[PDB]
Amino acid sequence: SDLGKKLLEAARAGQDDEVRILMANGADVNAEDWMGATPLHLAAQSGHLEIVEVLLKTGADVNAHDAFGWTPLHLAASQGHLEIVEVLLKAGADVNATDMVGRTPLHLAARRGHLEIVEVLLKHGADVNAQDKFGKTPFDLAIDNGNEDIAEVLQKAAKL
Ligand SMILES: [Cl-]
Repeated sequence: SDLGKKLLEAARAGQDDEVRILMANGADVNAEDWMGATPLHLAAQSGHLEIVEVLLKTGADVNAHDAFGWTPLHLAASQGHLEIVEVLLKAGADVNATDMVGRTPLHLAARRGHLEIVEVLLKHGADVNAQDKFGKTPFDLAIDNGNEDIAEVLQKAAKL
């Protein structure tokens, strides 16, 4: 609980050595804060790859959802952290997991303009036709945000 609180913020801040000490001293790797974020969520969101790999190696739940439904893959796709996206997928992250608004990681990558992430999620079986609670596909979010290259790629993937 107490070390868990410290682990969350050391993961967010990229404090590799502190993460390691906290885990060796028994910090709960799946500790949650007020919004259900776990250390893996915060490391994946803030782009700290080594810490993501350490947490995965010592039992972090790769498919944990926070209070908003976001999984660590949602957060890394949204924030554009490609290597972390790949490690999470390799650790078994659900490529088509959905959040509170029905969005998948591909929705968020398209909304945020992250073409490399879009291309990698597609090659790992992301659902181009998934519809969020607003009735929007990833293609719709690419158009809404003026991301024409992502939109063209998503079109080609839907066609074939
Ligand atoms: Cl684009």
